[PDB]
Amino acid sequence: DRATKLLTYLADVTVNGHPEAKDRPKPLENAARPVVPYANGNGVKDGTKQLLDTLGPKKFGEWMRNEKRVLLTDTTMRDGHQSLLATRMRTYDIARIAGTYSHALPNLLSLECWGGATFDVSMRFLTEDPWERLALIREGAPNLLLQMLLRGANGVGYTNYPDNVVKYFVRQAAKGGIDLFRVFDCLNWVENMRVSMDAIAEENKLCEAAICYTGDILNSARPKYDLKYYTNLAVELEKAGAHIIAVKDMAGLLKPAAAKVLFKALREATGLPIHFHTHDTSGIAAATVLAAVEAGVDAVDAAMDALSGNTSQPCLGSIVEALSGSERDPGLDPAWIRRISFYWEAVRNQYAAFESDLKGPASEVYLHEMPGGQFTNLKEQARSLGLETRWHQVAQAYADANQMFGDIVKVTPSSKVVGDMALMMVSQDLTVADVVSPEVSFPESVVSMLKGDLGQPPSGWPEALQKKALKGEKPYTVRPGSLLKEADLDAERKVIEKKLEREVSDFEFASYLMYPKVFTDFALASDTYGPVSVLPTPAYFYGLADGEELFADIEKGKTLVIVNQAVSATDSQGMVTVFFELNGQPRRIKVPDRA
Amino acid sequence: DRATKLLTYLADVTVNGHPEAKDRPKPLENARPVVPYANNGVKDGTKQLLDTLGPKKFGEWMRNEKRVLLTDTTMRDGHQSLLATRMRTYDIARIAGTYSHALPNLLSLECWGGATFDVSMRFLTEDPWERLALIREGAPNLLLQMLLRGANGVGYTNYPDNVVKYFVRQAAKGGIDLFRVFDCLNWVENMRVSMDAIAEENLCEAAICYTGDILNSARPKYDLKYYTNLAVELEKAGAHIIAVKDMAGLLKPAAAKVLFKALREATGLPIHFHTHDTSGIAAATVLAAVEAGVDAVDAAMDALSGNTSQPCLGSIVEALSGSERDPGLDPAWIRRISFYWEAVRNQYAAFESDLKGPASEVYLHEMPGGQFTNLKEQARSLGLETRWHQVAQAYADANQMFGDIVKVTPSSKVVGDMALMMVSQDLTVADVVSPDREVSFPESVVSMLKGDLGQPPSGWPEALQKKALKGEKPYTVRPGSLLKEADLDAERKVIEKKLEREVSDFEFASYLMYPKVFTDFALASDTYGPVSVLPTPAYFYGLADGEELFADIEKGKTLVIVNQAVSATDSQGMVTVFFELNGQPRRIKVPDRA
Amino acid sequence: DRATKLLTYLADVTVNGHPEAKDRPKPLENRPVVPYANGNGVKDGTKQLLDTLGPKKFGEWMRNEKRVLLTDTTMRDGHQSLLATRMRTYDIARIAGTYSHALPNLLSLECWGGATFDVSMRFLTEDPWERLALIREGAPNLLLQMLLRGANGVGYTNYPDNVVKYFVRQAAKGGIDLFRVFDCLNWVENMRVSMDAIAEENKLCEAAICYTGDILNSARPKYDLKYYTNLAVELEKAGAHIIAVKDMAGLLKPAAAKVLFKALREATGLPIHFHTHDTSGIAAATVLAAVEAGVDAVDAAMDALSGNTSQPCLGSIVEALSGSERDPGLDPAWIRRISFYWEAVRNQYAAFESDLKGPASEVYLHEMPGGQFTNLKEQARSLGLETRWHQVAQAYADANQMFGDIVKVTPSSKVVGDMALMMVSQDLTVADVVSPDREVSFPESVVSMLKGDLGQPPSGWPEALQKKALKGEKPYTVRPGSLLKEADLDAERKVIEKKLEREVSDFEFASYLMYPKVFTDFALASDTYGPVSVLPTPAYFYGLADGEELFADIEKGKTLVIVNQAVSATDSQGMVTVFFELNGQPRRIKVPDRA
Ligand SMILES: [Cl-]
Ligand SMILES: [Zn+2]
Ligand SMILES: [Zn+2]
Ligand SMILES: [Zn+2]
Repeated sequence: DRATKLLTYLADVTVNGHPEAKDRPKPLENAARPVVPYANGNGVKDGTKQLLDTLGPKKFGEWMRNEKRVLLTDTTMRDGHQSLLATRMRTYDIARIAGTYSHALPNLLSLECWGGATFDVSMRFLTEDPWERLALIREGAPNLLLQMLLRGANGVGYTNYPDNVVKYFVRQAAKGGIDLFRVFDCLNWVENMRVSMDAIAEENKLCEAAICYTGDILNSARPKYDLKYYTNLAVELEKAGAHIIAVKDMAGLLKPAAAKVLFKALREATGLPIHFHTHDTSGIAAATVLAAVEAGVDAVDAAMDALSGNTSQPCLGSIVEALSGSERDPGLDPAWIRRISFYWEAVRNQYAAFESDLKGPASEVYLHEMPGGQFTNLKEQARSLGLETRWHQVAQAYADANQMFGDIVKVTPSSKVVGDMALMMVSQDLTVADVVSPEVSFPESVVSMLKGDLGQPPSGWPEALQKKALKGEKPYTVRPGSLLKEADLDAERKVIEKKLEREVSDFEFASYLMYPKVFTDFALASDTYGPVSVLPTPAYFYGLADGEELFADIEKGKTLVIVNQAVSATDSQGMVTVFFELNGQPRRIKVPDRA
Repeated sequence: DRATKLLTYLADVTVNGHPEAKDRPKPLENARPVVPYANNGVKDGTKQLLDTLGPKKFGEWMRNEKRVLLTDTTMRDGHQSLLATRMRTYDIARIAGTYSHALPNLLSLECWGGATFDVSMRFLTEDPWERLALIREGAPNLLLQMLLRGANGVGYTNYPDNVVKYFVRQAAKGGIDLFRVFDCLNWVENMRVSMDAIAEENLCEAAICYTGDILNSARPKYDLKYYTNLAVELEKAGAHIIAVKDMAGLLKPAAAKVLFKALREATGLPIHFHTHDTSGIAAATVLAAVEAGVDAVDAAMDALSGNTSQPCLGSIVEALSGSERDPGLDPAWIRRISFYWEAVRNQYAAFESDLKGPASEVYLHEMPGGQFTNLKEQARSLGLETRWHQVAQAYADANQMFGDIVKVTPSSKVVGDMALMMVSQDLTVADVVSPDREVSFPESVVSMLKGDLGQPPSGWPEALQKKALKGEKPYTVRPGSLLKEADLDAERKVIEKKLEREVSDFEFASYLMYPKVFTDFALASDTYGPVSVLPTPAYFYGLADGEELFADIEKGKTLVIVNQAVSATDSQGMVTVFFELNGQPRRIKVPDRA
Repeated sequence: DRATKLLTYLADVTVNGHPEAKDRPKPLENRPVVPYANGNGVKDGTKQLLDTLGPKKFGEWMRNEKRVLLTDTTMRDGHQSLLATRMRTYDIARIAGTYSHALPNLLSLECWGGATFDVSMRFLTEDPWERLALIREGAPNLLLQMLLRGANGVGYTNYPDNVVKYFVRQAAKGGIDLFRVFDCLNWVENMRVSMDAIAEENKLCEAAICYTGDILNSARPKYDLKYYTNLAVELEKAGAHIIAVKDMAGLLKPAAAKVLFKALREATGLPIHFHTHDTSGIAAATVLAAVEAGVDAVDAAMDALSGNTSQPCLGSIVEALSGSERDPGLDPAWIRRISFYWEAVRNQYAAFESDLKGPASEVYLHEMPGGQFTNLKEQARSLGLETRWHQVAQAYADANQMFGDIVKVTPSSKVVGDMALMMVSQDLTVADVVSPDREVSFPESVVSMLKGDLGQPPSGWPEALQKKALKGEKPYTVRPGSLLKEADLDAERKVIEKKLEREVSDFEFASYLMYPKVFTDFALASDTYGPVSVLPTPAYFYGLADGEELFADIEKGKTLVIVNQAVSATDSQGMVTVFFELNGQPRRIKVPDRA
């Protein structure tokens, strides 16, 4: 019955295709399967996971601070594909390489592999459990820290949630396998980060408080975000119990000359170690990383070569090659970086359907300040609205919109707000002057932000815009969550357990709390189709070719051999019959003809 | 009759397609590049300066200039790396004025030499001279820069000295101000003839090609002293500018800080830095070079930057903005020009490679940015697509076997051929040089080892050379020194009789470099007319049924052409295209090549 | 402008196809050639004789003639049965001279009336008068024969007497020498007006008695020998110059011929003319019997359009008679040559071929006219009754009997058709149809017949059926035309002439009177498209192939050379442009894209 379920899924995608791939491009028919590198044989040298375990978070931080080598964080398992491949990368390909990281690059600080779009996308678009993924990575790399990006007021959700819910998620994330939480707030508002950070500490894990970088500190024309801005925030975040301070350059804006300044300054402002995350949209982020290294930053992020560049992180292989031999040499085998990268390359070719059209670096990023992770996404949305040939006007509108909102920090989900605004502005051919003129029906998201739902920026919201937009509704300036009733967690669990006619795990409950509808759908899908996550990627998105033989591991130990022998015409009752051979035995599966 | 000829070409590509595009991808059916509306006359720039100061003194001016000077490679190295050099005069010339008006403070435009000379005739049916002339006319305030191949010129082989000398005279007359001359084995003796010619024509940018790693004591062959000595040698040989041509994109930031401090101490000449962004960090190196005092650096427009190209011009500039060494270039204008190039690029969908981003692997194979895609496609051809990384490894091993050489055109082709065979025939280095395995080496490898591409500092590996040369005695003198001076008058009579007409000096120059390509091109020109005047889509794809086109045959005069209908193929194997030219019916018959 | 018009027609058919051919079969992708004739002038024939003798004395001449006289139906009844009357003037006119030169001994050419008049305008965009005129010009030594419908003329309804009269005057002026007038219910009182008109035009009045039932079957006494002989004596008294036996359904069996013809010759001094159809596959036997028994003149179609629902084979009936006392005296090699032409002509009309595969004795059961048979079969398929065709046939027999055993020919046969079809569709028996229960809504045509519109049969209409069908309306039994007001011919001409904004010819007016709407439409078509009739048949139905060269004669002498050089894609204004070369000169014609 687990196999029967799988056979049904396979029968379905074989006959109807996967909705996410049905009309996008296919992978080159050649299709050289990704091969996990054969590893030497030895056991695993202890790494940071062991260290944090022995030292606790406060003392681990002090260890990073004092470490001479630069520490590296690989974002391939998360930010890399979230930017390049619409986060569509599957547990099957991610889990399979965790052990090779463990054995080959034990000196890595952490693996960014959870949070961001992954939580929601995995259930919604890949029919797989984000928890199962974390568990598998954990099991494969028990010597490295596992890192997530955590969204502060939302957690990993899409809305605001009562505090106990955020608190509950964090406890589960920790239990689940996460060691290092990079928590950020879209308006860099410390008051809105407190609940989160407290929760991370209470779980005795690493609280990496992030300051989001925007504007230009070396540009006196734009004083709103100067050096003092960040250093103060660092002091504030330290006082709020951070173990690590992080500079989250979501749009890839930090320029090398600024890095030299910003990182000298931050190390002087706080005893806490500093962690630098950036994006390579400019095509110069590596310069910035290296500057930050030279200027004494403690840890930086990079992606594997085969998923680096552009809206991703800059190239991990080359940053390492640059640092090799130097006093701050990170101590990582390039042959191994290369071999893992080749794996990633082969893995990537499977995801052809989710490649964007971006051709290379763009200094335009310094104008629009679109997050690397929003860029493609907003471009596709622009095509949707029939604006493909005005994309640069969209970009300009975004810049203008930003300034109109008072020059805000643009990241999830504030950057979505500016997006929506820009798109409307071009569609409806409205200027800023037009927008704030004394009739516009503003986007739901803009109304919401201005009401106060995404928090408050340092100088508040522009009075005039806000009045016009809110159209009567009185705006608030307290912490958004402070106004939401504490959730009755027991009743809300009863709700899901009745709907699914069974008990759920704490993790499943956590998922439900963040994404009630997506989770519900996924649970139902699961009951129907079985543990589809065990299928290799091609089979998952494309089913099986006529004649094709597939090996699929249903339950560790047990391997099913499945052959697509034949596919019937569509019968009077609208059904197609796929003729399989499961482990040498005939099986006939009926699925509906969805066409 | 010029119109009749164009109508024939259009009719032919409409019915048969262009061979270069017929089976590659098409551009998104949506779609045109629009030249930015510019505000004034043109502020004087470097072209004026060189005119007043001469080359020696111009160099001194660069040396003393505080701002960093920028060279745009978009018109040459950018598309040679990204689009198989298939970029057309039509799109290149149209923007030259916008450069002239909008970015006058630019040092130069790299827009000639390299693959462009040969590819433009061979694959684009256009005169490389007409192109240079048009750029010249559009940007009379900027220096025009070419990459010149030293012993070959722009050719594919070695040539007698007078022939090299002749080309350079014409190149200068043609409009080129700045010659970046290089030699594939960094052999100064092999550069001398070229440099002397450039000087005789009154800017000689002598290039040292960067390879290995100076800050790696494990690889001493190419240490700091290597380069500084070459600089002192090249200065003594009459260079006006010293250039670091990092063809493979190997120079790492920590090395830039060292190398550029050292070079400026080694020579009074100004330094010019060219690199490729294969690593995905070349921008870091550029900026390092700028901080360490380099005089001038190369970058491509954003829309044609990255990867095997130059690093992003737009962002390097944004990074330097506000700093003491600020290059002084309007970013809004950089962005706007880039937007044009982006729209220009989408036309060339057929020539896009599959390369997805940065690769630190570059530090292993050391393949020039400009050879990389090309060698990958060749690898697929030989059915090795799925062993590309073994090809890369073989290339690294081959390099070492040849004694660790400088790999650039055409030495890099030699290592390429070698690696490919090695993988095909499943041979190790041990195998290649075994006294037991009969190996038939590539023509190119036999040639290099005989001495045809010159001599590396430590000569050729005795054992390999003996086995490869298979009897033939090798030489170590300068290759050109052995070629008989060409009787330029007789050789001109040859082409002029064959083409049944006089040729211009530039045409003769073309013929000398590429006898067969030129011949073909001339013949094509007589048949098809000035195809270069056609916009890019029309050129590669003809006209759609019903489609209206505007084409400017002779500046002033504009033709309006409509494809009204296309016949079935007749008994005599011909298709008839029904045009409307300026409101008059015209019927053009072309053969059905299918 | 005549040429421009033709070019437009050619452009239109080329791009849109002909509606009548667009979806039927095409002819084999692999031209008819008019036989080269010796070179002599034309021997005088019957046309000269009638001219010299007048109609009364011409008949006496036929009576006394020893050879059997032949009438070729290929130009009319042949293709009306086999090809839905779709045969074009172009093909018909071209051979008329070959008849004239090669078979001068022929009595007549049936080439007008029946379906031809109406179909030629409606489906072939051509003037039936232009045709008659062209035939006349080609064969000035043979009699031209029409089948004239008595009460209708050539129309589809009843008309006032003056109108009938007017048509006949024109018909005669047009070129017709021999009128075979018939009445669907064999009602002489309904023929009188017509016959009187023919005589007043000093032309041959062939009065037809329609054959039905079986004279040698005592089980069916309604139509016995006395029936026909009396009719003959009646029609002789009514001024006929010739009696004709019109066996529309091909019912007359040989044994009966021997009897009926002996008898008729004894009943009247007038000469007898025998028309039949070969649906039984034995009509030739009956013809030959009629000859042996002394009939004066018989009908046959050319070999290539003979058999089945057509006339029996002219070639073979002649070969049979060759050498005998009554030998018709016609060159068989010439019959064969003309027949080969018809064969090549026929392949052009592939679109109009039926699916009939050969003889059917079933004809003795349903008594469907040869000319109605395919037509009713196609209509049956329309109504979704393809697989019940034999039930249809049976219903027709039953319906006939229900109506009291009527003579089934145009348009009474149409009435029986309509009844049968409903009977099968609605699954009603005769008992059902006449039940004082089942509420039946009878066909308009059945209501009409029973009211009295198609005249009165010898024994009147069945009381019970008539009451039920007429649903209140009082029925009449006077002559239908007698109740129609004499038409004010002058006003009615003003009507057409204003509508067409021009004078019309008498012939045109005649056409209008018979078929107001069809003619109107044709006149408008003519203004648009020019003399399309001059175009060869393939070109007419199918336009011109890419590259194809065509010769068309616009005005005798002048020949146009037309080449289809190219065809454009459809432009924004929905138009397609065809590129012609007319006599060496470029021409561009725009037609709408009807698809
Ligand atoms: Cl009508
Ligand atoms: Zn990021
Ligand atoms: Zn280059
Ligand atoms: Zn008949």
